[PDB]
Amino acid sequence: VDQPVHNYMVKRIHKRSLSAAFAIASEALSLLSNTYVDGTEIDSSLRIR
Amino acid sequence: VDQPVHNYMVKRIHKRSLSAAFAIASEALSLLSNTYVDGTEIDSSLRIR
Repeated sequence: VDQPVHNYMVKRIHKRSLSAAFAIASEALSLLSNTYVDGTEIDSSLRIR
Repeated sequence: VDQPVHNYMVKRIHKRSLSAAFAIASEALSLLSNTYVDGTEIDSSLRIR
């Protein structure tokens, strides 16, 4: 003669990640920091680029 | 970690041309130039041709 059974199961999380890159050239930093700006319309176009 | 890429391409135009020829005979040219018209019907038909 049999008896009803119960089961108890436990699972756990597995962790992962995602990464992506993003580059900036030196001239871009120089134009952004305004360290070597001359205040003329020629470099405004470069900054906007 | 990968960083995105931009591509720049430049293509140049190539030149060709098309020609065709077209002649008129001396008889017809003289008729058309109205140099030797005699003011008679017999040459009006030839000029029209």
